[PDB]
Amino acid sequence: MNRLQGKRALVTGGSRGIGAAIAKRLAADGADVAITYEKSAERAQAVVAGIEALGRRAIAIQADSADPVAVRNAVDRVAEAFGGLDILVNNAGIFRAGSLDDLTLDDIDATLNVNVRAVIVASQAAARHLGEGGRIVSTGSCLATRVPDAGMSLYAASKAALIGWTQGLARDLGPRGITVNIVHPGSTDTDMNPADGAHADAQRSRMAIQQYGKADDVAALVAFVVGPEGRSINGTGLTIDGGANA
Amino acid sequence: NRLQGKRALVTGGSRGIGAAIAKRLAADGADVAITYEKSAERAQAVVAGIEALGRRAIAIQADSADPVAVRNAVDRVAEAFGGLDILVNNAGIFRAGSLDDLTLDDIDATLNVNVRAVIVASQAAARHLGEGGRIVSTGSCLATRVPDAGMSLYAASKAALIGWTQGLARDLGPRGITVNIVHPGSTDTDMNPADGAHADAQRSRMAIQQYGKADDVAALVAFVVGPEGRSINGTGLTIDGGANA
Amino acid sequence: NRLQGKRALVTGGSRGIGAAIAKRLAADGADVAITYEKSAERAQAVVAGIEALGRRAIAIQADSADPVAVRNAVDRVAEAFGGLDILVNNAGIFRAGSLDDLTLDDIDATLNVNVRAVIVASQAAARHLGEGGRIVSTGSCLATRVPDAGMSLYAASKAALIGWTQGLARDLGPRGITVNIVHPGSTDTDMNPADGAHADAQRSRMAIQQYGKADDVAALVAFVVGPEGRSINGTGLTIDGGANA
Amino acid sequence: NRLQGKRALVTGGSRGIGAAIAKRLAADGADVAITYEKSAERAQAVVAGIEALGRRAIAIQADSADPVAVRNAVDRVAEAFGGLDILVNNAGIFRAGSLDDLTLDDIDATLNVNVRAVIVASQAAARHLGEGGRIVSTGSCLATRVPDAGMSLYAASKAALIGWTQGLARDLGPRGITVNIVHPGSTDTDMNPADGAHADAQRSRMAIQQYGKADDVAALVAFVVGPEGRSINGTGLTIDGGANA
Ligand SMILES: NC(=O)c1ccc[n+]([C@@H]2O[C@H](COP(=O)([O-])OP(=O)(O)OC[C@H]3O[C@@H](n4cnc5c(N)ncnc54)[C@H](OP(=O)(O)O)[C@@H]3O)[C@@H](O)[C@H]2O)c1
Ligand SMILES: NC(=O)c1ccc[n+]([C@@H]2O[C@H](COP(=O)([O-])OP(=O)(O)OC[C@H]3O[C@@H](n4cnc5c(N)ncnc54)[C@H](OP(=O)(O)O)[C@@H]3O)[C@@H](O)[C@H]2O)c1
Ligand SMILES: NC(=O)c1ccc[n+]([C@@H]2O[C@H](COP(=O)([O-])OP(=O)(O)OC[C@H]3O[C@@H](n4cnc5c(N)ncnc54)[C@H](OP(=O)(O)O)[C@@H]3O)[C@@H](O)[C@H]2O)c1
Ligand SMILES: NC(=O)c1ccc[n+]([C@@H]2O[C@H](COP(=O)([O-])OP(=O)(O)OC[C@H]3O[C@@H](n4cnc5c(N)ncnc54)[C@H](OP(=O)(O)O)[C@@H]3O)[C@@H](O)[C@H]2O)c1
Repeated sequence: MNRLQGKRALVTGGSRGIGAAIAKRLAADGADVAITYEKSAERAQAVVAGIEALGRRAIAIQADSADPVAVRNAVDRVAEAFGGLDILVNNAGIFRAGSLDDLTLDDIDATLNVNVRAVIVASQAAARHLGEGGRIVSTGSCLATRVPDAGMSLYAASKAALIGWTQGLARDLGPRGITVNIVHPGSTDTDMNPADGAHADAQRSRMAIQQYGKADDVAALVAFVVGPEGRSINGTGLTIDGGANA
Repeated sequence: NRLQGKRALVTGGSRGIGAAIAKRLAADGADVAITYEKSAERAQAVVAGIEALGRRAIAIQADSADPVAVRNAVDRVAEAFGGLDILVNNAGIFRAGSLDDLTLDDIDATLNVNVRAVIVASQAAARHLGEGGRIVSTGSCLATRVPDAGMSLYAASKAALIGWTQGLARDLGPRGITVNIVHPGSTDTDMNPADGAHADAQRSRMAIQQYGKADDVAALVAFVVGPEGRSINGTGLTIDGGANA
Repeated sequence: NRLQGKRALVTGGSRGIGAAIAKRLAADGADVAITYEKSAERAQAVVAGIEALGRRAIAIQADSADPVAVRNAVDRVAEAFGGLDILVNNAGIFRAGSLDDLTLDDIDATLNVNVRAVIVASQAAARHLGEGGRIVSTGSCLATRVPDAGMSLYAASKAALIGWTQGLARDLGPRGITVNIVHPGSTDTDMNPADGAHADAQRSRMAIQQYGKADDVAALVAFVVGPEGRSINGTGLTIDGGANA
Repeated sequence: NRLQGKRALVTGGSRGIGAAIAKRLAADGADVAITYEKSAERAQAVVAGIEALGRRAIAIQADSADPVAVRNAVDRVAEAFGGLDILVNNAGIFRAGSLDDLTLDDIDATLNVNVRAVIVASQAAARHLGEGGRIVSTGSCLATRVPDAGMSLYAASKAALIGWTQGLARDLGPRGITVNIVHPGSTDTDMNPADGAHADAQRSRMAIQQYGKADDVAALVAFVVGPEGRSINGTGLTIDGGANA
């Protein structure tokens, strides 16, 4: 009777922000939910405790997205714990600020490893477990397709990479019945992008309706895509950005 | 109810995707008006089913090709329901034919029904919609990807709605009305039956080769115009089985 | 000559981007016809300059809003030149105004001139074009990205041409005719003067803040229709100073 | 000479599209450096041909997967030529294989060569480029449309360059340097031979079913970086025979 009755999900980067909202919403819709995190162990356990209080199974796994072995092992741990896997949400991500002149190799490698390679590795590992009706969603960005200012180029490249990955992976997994999609948030009130931050006025100015998005609304859209009326949504990008990309 | 008290107009709501949209908005709590061209009995059956849920519903005969009829239909719904919160521009036609055989009548009918009617209804709705109002149009996966011959006029008509949607989101931003487009792929309807002559070729283009359900297209429209869709704006949402991957 | 022996028609060739395209195709070797609506003096000056190069050239008054005039103009050029190799759909209008003030006349004029004329001329030209023929239309960076209010009808009309272009490339593929769209950004013309009141705002959207030259737009069109453009097909080429980045 | 006095670096210039670009920039008047990984004989033959035109040319073994080597290659060219005007990021790999079989070595090699090397070279070149400088990268029609299984890592690596290109155009706007991406479709090279096993399937996706010529891709790159390309910026130019229509 739950929209996600019996479903088994992993949300990377689920301790805070958009990922925590997604984890809570999938649980609210009926799924058992695992999350990964890098450092926020207390906050991750609190997400888990809240999901368990609903009567769901939940686990939090410390797994550095930059480490492909940790990512692959986290996916396998979820499938072992829950008996299988139905939903993967690749959400953990970083935004390294800086000018072109100042860009470091460490920032390039960190961004490509966390924002791109971890998505590829988790997707491949999840595909070993997912069956017909399984769902993969990744968190992109409105910046993947429209870059309004300087200082965003490395991040934009990392999110644009996920568009090609998503469309190709939908072809790879089509015969097995697994959909692959990307949700592109615009400005969304989180620790990465606080609505009271110094740059928030400029970000609101780009929107058609000038209001930061809610993480819970991004989560609602992810939950629709991975839910019982989302089966024909596949290989595509869904932008929730207040009209910034109009 | 997710759409408690909302007042909606779905053009071309007598059959197909539009009937599914009208039924879903009503199931979610909205009062729903539909237009139709000729299917008076089917339209009234849609209306009767919505009334049976306890909602208000009306069906207005209004030829999308006639811009006066379209504008009047929008105003008549606002009069009948007291206001208007949601406009879904869904009525559309697909005139089959080769480039060689393309007629002026087909060009005019397609542009008038699939484009001009959307512009006219959107403008009229903008005189009524308040803060939090929602406009959605039905596009097509063919608006951005055209796989074969014989689709060019139709693809042009749907691509036009992309520019309209993005610009209109800018126009209506200060008033707080979102404007979006939902692009179906192959969806089992009278226009595109899943047992039709072209249906194998259409399925072959998808990642998961099954025609879509009109009810799922309706579910996505209902999400966009609902209480968690306020930040979805100026954008296209494709539900096509992966055809455009 | 890059376009030695080629036979071209550029709609709206009396001034602006169209005149620049006409002059460049002629400079590259082509015989060139142009259409215009009212600017007989400026059209004749374009023709006289092309004739001074030694090419054939004609100017046809042909209202793009009249489908019969458009078809007949295409047929007249093919008859006069003995054939047709290149069609450039460039004539267009930009009706300024708010959504509230948008008139049915504005809607019809924009769809008729900016969309229907392109479809009609393309179909007419396809009766004359052969293997190696080329169709290009003038789009706009606004077709895919609309930054402000007041542009929605125009953006819709240019976005329509993307779907048309991609579908027509499929239609004409077996016959070896490419179909492409060039999307200018802010380009210094009577429609969009670089020293105008709103030109500062348009420059601010660009990466390099300088209006484009009509002659550079013409250079890109000339590349697409020339001897190294055969594999450019079904696509949009944007020349907008980075506005759409 | 359209590129009189210009000083260019083409990564992966020993074979294929890169060799064609290097040769075309030299034919247009530029001094040209190339990088290569292992084809020393081929690289020296490209250099010798350019020198026979009267231009300066150098070949540098520089593994794109090594960011220090990439940065050093850019600095070496700028030192040898006295400056730098044009950077073409062309070196790339396509690791064939299924999702099931994808290795971490494949993932790392593809991201290092196809993405990180472009970022590193672009940043290094920006220390030498001045007003009027040009950066172009070789993308792929697969960056935006993926028709089959087995392409997903590669498609991701080329899609990455679209976001890089648009963002870097913003970064380098105040300095007057344009940044663009040219997306070839099926182009007859060692990576994608026109008589290879998958070549029939690739031709079947096109509107005009013939593999592209590397020299035509080079001609389009040469246009973008030349004297009429100043307003082409932050954009993708696809040369794919209509595959992406
Ligand atoms: N907020 C926006 O406006 C916005 C807009 C567009 C896209 N996005 C994308 O949305 C996603 C979530 O962003 P957010 O705003 O919610 O960010 P956030 O507040 O910074 O939260 C980031 C989340 O990712 C986790 N994470 C980061 N690096 C990780 C690593 N190496 N290993 C494991 N987990 C890691 C964090 O774990 P810890 O708690 O342990 O640090 C946390 O759970 C990201 O992909 C971001 O790029 C955000
Ligand atoms: N089915 C697909 O695979 C597909 C895919 C992409 C996009 N679409 C789009 O989805 C929309 C609905 O398509 P559908 O498949 O549901 O089509 P359908 O089965 O042919 O239903 C068409 C609906 O539009 C109405 N309509 C058509 N022309 C009209 C006019 N001149 N005035 C008033 N109403 C008019 C019809 O009214 P009557 O009942 O009175 O005739 C009917 O309610 C269209 O915009 C279509 O282009 C469909
Ligand atoms: N300028 C820009 O910034 C810009 C940017 C993007 C796209 N565009 C597009 O580029 C194209 C050319 O624009 P432009 O800036 O060169 O404009 P322009 O200076 O206004 O010239 C318009 C041309 O189109 C002709 N024309 C207009 N309506 C016509 C009709 N009904 N019948 C026949 N010819 C007609 C005009 O003929 P008359 O001389 O007889 O009036 C003239 O030759 C248009 O499609 C426009 O939308 C322009
Ligand atoms: N061919 C097509 O159909 C097609 C279509 C779309 C995009 N592309 C792209 O076009 C570009 C050129 O492709 P192509 O078809 O000409 O390929 P190719 O025949 O395989 O030539 C590849 C070139 O890149 C160089 N290269 C590769 N890896 C390198 C590395 N680690 N360090 C330095 N140089 C390296 C090669 O050097 P060595 O000679 O030393 O090996 C060679 O010069 C690539 O980015 C490719 O992805 C090709």
